Amino acid sequence: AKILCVLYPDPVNGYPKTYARDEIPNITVYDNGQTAPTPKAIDFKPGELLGSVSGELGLRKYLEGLGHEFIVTSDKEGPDSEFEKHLPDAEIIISQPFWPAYLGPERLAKAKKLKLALTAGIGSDHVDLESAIKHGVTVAEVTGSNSISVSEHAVMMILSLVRNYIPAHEWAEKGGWNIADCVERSYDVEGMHVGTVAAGRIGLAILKRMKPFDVHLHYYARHRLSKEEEEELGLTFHENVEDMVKVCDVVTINAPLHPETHHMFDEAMIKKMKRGAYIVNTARAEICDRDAIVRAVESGHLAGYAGDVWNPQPAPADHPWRTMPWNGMTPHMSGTSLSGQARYTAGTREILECWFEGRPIREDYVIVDGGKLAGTGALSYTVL
Amino acid sequence: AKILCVLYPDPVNGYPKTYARDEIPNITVYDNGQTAPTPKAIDFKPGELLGSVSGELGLRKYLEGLGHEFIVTSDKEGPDSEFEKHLPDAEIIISQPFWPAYLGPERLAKAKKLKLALTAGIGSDHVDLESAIKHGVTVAEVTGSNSISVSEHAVMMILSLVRNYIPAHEWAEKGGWNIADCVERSYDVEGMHVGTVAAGRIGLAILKRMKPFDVHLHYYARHRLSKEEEEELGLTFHENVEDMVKVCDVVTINAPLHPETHHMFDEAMIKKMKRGAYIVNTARAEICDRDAIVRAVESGHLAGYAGDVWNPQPAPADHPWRTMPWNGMTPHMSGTSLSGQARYTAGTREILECWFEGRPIREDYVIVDGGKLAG
Ligand SMILES: NC(=O)c1ccc[n+]([C@@H]2O[C@H](COP(=O)([O-])OP(=O)(O)OC[C@H]3O[C@@H](n4cnc5c(N)ncnc54)[C@H](O)[C@@H]3O)[C@@H](O)[C@H]2O)c1
Ligand code: NA
Repeated sequence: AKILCVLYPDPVNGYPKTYARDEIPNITVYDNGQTAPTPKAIDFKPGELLGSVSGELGLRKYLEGLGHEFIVTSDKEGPDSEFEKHLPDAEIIISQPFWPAYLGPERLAKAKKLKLALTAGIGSDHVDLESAIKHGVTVAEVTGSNSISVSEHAVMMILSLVRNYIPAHEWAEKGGWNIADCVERSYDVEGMHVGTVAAGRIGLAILKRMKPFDVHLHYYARHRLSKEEEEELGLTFHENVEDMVKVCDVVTINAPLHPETHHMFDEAMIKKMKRGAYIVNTARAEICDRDAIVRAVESGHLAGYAGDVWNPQPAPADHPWRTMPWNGMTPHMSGTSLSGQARYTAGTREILECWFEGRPIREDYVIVDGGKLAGTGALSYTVL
Repeated sequence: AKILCVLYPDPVNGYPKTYARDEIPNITVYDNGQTAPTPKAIDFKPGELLGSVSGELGLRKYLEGLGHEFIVTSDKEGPDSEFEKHLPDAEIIISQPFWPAYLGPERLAKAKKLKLALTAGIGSDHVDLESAIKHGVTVAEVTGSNSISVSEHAVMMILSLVRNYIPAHEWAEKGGWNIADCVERSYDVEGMHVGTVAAGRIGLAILKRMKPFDVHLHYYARHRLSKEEEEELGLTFHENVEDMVKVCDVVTINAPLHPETHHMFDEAMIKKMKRGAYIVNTARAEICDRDAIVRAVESGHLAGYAGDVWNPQPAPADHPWRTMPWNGMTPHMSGTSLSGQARYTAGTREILECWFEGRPIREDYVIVDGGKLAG
């Protein structure tokens, strides 16, 4: 069978021969009791660069050993791309959110042999789930694999926005000093009201990490956490997201992208926020209206926006989030820290072994199966 | 009476007419039970820029209303400065550690009317305390006021170094994507070993903020925290600093500068650190050897350095920490966030009220009481 795998390019000076450190931590379980991935074997050392073209998600020995054809490419745009060459007869397509091989209706119609679309990472919205359902394609992702990774990046971005880190760093790098320029919009986060959209793995991890900063914690969700978790973290629950955003100094977005969340943060929603509110969005770009965010930043309604997620991906060079005032953007990196990579790459392998051996994929990993949302997909996504 | 106040220059395009936000949080107490400042009244809105020349620590209405003269300047260097010209008949001298007006033995001998030397913030090393006592001078500062501010700056920098934030932000801003470039040295802090040099107000606050990142926490100090504090945070104590640095992925420095911390992080000590270790230093630059740090980030033995403290300070435009690979530096700023300024500026007013009304300055604020010791 053919496995078609789309990965991001190698570093500009080539695939690395050495790394900055010799080992990374061994993470075997997550906060909710879920085990980290359990492949029967791996063909990489945790800490290696796996998600680039030469890293191959450590899969080639395994797949070629079973006698399958394994195509690895970064070339994913348009009808002349290496991706579209192989789409018609791939049984399995793999890509990562950071460099996503989009599977819209037309591409899914063309993928005559496709049975499994695997997200190497978390968040399968680059696949049209309605069409995958129509064509009987199984959609799976490595649930939980990099949620902590993102939570760290999100807290980092909250503190950087609020404290005015990036402008101050630019003053230092350029040879300046300029204390008053550094601090004329530098604040402490202590005592601010901080709220999350969703309290799933990432949202909860962020709440826990923010707690000792002595902020006031809020969340919006469709269903509440246990009262014990609310009481331990001191959470205020809001039934309506509108009510939460009205009172928060900082809003962090941590929901999946599906019809309920698409453009949730549109012009009208942003207008309900406090003058000088911050948004951090490490979830998906299109939870926000792109140009509404720009207008609110430029007007000073929002004091700053930071996140690692964009639309489309890769983002064009002229994407307006790159240069909007006070932005703390990165490219889509948080879930593909080398640490995060180790876990989603192990889980990719775990899922494939299940698939080829005819064993059930973990329910946690399933988004679509047997012509419906299933497992995590039924809990956390919707279709119209 | 004359109050002489030295503050840092205004922002390059002028004192701000508007701010990013309308109000800031009202912080009333610190972790150790100390209350935040309690002036009877203030003539500023918390959130204003108070520490620059045009900000004036919001004191002018109050002081002029009492019939006093209030002189604000940023010009403080050497014998022909505005500071030195007013020094002889100032009763009260006010400056911040972010832009300190030095009061060494010569100056304190010239300051013939001086009764109160007030630090707006924390850090009065630029005041000679022995000379202040000889001249009957009270030295005071706003204890506790920006400890939390520094702790947030430090944790921010830890995360930024480990995750490789700043280089990735440069790729975003310049039109790139370059995920492999961004992440070929991007790690999670989860499960790493993080250690502090000292665990006073700032170090303890950092340890508490790092704890839910599920890092293994370590510290070195001259004296230990209580057993309950070590057990609450899951701390490993190291009686010698070398034993701590050998096992830490990240070292944050939160100690004073003295002969046994001076160039503590030199060539030999850095070589004992794990390959790819990170250092954050919001304490004093000279705890680290300047060129040793540069050589270690250039060789790859340290994977990053970040702080807002420099030697000399202000840093010269060509200081090598500015442009060394993988640095997370800022100018000196952590304790002069607008939030920190609100507290130490309220504390300045509180102290000045006590002074002019003949009430005691809070014990927590007094460094030396030359008045009392002169009797
Ligand atoms: N590198 C990255 O930036 C990165 C990495 C991983 C995940 N993500 C994004 O973050 C999302 C969340 O990841 P997670 O690991 O926390 O997933 P999770 O499934 O554990 O949590 C998602 C939560 O969102 C909730 N949710 C769904 N629809 C909602 C709605 N309309 N309003 C409010 N809450 C809603 C779900 O009920 C669930 O509690 C992913 O779907 C993905 O899009 C980004
Ligand atoms: Na819309």
